[PDB]
Amino acid sequence: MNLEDLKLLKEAVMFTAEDEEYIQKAGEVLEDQVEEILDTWYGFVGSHPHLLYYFTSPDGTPNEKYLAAVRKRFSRWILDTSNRSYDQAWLDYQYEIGLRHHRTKKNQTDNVESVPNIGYRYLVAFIYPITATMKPFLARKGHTPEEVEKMYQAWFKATTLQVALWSYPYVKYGDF
Amino acid sequence: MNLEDLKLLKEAVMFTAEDEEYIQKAGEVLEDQVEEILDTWYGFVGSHPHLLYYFTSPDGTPNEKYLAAVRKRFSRWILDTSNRSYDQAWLDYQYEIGLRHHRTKKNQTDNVESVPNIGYRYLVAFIYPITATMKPFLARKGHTPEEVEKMYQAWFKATTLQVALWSYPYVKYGDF
Ligand code: HEM
Ligand code: HEM
Repeated sequence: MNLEDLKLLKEAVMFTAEDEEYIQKAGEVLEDQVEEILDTWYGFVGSHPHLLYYFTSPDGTPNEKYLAAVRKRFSRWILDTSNRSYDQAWLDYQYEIGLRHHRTKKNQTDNVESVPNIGYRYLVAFIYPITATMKPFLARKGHTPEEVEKMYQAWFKATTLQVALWSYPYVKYGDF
Repeated sequence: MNLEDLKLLKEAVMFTAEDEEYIQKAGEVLEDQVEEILDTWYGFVGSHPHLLYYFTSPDGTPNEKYLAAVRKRFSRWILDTSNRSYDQAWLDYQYEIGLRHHRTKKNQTDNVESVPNIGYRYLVAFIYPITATMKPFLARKGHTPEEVEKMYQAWFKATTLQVALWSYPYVKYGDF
């Protein structure tokens, strides 16, 4: 996609200049608390065997080196999402994040042997737990509940926007 | 999909028996305000030419009979989502709703001529506006702010859960 297509997708998730201010604020509050955000996030993935599965070795046990490498890139993604203006380099990388969940690129970044593809049903599903994970963190620090709501809404839009972008390599050609 | 697989998907959106109580409450609140919801929902769609596009005749003008027919089924959907328990018949219908946004069955239920396919990027994107539309209505029936937030979160889960199920015909065979 280019920036014209992005503008149309942003309109569909109701993402505006107001959300670019509040996603920067969310980022500020989240970057503060990244270590326990990560513990929360991997604790949810880790508590369901059918989810933890996508990180496992052939023998069905978690590949700890894979989990470690991914945790680092997840923590970087929290900051990337929080910036003032999504540009073409950002868009190009969103494609890359989707290719990495999909069989096209999964397991190549870390050079691991793991399951070949993340079922698309779960990438969509994960919009919810991603927003649910951040919510209590956004509510910490020192902000009003009205500011907290706008940060949370901003976060929800950005996550939805991104997953829709990540879905490209999964979708039958011409149906995206 | 069978009910075993729906259970795993419900786990991925954090949908539990607690969400079953509050989705029913959310449905109670929403159905008594349905006509207002529908006008709000179709004002959003109708206000963006690139979204209104999906309801238009080849000559570019909105098919009014198409819009009227879809609006009645969308109305049933608000109620169907608030069921006690999602059963096999419910699951089978979700496949159908997905087929109908997709080129597979689009335009066939109302026997209309319109654009052949809704691009998948927007089905994911609409998770946000769907939840954003419902939110002020859930606060309008004299429930505690705690129950309002619980109804809102359950709506968000059920919406995310359904779109994931509707993705099936759009996803490359074997990657779902
Ligand atoms: C809302 C949905 C999701 C978000 C926001 C998210 C976030 C991310 C991020 C930021 C990365 C690193 C991308 C990079 O290389 O820079 C990643 C990779 C990864 N995620 Fe997700 N993720 C989502 C869905 C899922 C699901 C459903 C699973 C299943 C457990 C999963 C498991 C993985 C795995 C195994 C990788 C490594 C892929 C590889 O080998 O490169 N993710 N995710
Ligand atoms: C969260 C996302 C969405 C939800 C919850 C939703 C809801 C629904 C429902 C309940 C129906 C009727 C299903 C039935 O036949 O019983 C429907 C059909 C339809 N929707 Fe959506 N929708 C979504 C995404 C979209 C998008 C992005 C568009 C683009 C404008 C759209 C436009 C249409 C059209 C044109 C139909 C008629 C399809 C046909 O010819 O049968 N929907 N939708």
